[PDB]
Amino acid sequence: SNMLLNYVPVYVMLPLGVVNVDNVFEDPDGLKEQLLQLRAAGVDGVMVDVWWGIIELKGPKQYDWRAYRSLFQLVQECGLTLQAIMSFHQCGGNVGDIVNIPIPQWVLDIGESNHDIFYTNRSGTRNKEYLTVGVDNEPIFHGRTAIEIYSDYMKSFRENMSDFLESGLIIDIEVGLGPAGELRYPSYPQSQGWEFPRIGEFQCYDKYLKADFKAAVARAGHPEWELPDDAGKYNDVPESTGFFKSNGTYVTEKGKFFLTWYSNKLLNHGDQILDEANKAFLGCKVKLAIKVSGIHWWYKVENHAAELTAGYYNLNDRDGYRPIARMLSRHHAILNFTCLEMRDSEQPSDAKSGPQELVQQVLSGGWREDIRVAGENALPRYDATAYNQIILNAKPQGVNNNGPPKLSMFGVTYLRLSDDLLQKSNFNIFKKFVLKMHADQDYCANPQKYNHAITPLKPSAPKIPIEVLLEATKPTLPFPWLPETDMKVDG
Repeated sequence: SNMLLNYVPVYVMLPLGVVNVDNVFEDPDGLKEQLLQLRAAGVDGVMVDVWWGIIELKGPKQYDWRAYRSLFQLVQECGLTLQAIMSFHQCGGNVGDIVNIPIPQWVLDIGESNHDIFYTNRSGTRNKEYLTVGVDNEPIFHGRTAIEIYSDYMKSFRENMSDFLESGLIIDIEVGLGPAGELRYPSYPQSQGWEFPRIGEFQCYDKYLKADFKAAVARAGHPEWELPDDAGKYNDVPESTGFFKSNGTYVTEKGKFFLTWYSNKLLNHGDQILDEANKAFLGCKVKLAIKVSGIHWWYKVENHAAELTAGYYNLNDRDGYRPIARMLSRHHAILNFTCLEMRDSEQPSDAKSGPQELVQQVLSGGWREDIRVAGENALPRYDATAYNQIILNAKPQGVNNNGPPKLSMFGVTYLRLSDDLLQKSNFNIFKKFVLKMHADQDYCANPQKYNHAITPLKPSAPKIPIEVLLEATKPTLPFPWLPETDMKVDG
């Protein structure tokens, strides 16, 4: 039928701090002209972080939704839909920090007395950006567990914003699952010295994770087994560590057991909280989503080190992403990926980066598991090259002049809405990127037309036992990518 079946929507992410630490919607008039600039270009919607640390600031269950309400009004007045991120993580925190938004101080307060609530590397450094999965179910936060906190927060949101939900402003709810809202471990902390082509460190050292592990190796028949002590430091390179070296420890029955344990905590972390989300939004016309990190560096050495330390147990012969997709499928959730723009020929050669193949692996795995796949660009780009990369990934096999494409992404959330973007020559290319994403059609306000109607969220399907999830580790061949998009921005 209609070319319109080829339309891939486009979202633009709002500026960090649009609502400040103080819970103040700063510059309504300013955002306003911007938002209007966007709607004219043909942007389908926008994406905003909903800081847990601004909202539940004063105390447990002391939520103040006002400044966000004002923000949602204005968006809705601008003819834009909106993706909301349940951000339970810290914003910024390091040097020359744009905005800094820590987590609720009252939580921080508990951590001065119980440090084991933060991710901890082997040296004992406490990462404060996010609560360790080790406390998901520890009723230590004035009677509540962490999952309860997150659950309550999503429930409060649902109720205090029913109007916008009822009215279809909010298209999807992205559930924040770790640092940067990503389902992963804080393995490469800039704040800790991490520099790029660096492998990163495992983050399983808090008392809770350590005790978990030791009980588990004891059940497995090896009480004597300890956490990795040969993995190195953030900035290492893998052949330089006993864990990751060839025939290293990461290939030992003790290392494999470790990695499975460590990666499985994320899966279970995501699964339970997504459970709570499904509860909170049952009935609403929204889709649930999670962000999965694009760790492309070391993708091209057998050991896939940076991925491993992050909790993505992905090897050349063990698919460590498809299990996530599979987990998501019971909640009818979307896998929101990134690094959609990156090309292989753009990386330091000594970083062994495999962004393109990484992307093919992640997307294929989702389509394979029959879920919906979305993504973002990881870094700020303004050139046709980035744009054409993003366009290829979106419709890996090109346009179907005869129907819907056999393969297409569910949406792409461009990164950052700055003055730079809005600059003339820049914006001009953007408009084109927007046109091509839309497959050359005009912006389309009814999503049903291009087969994206949203239905009221249903209850999750039943638990998938880990043994069944783990089956998805079986490697598969990606689907076929065109070498280049048939719909280039660049004439």
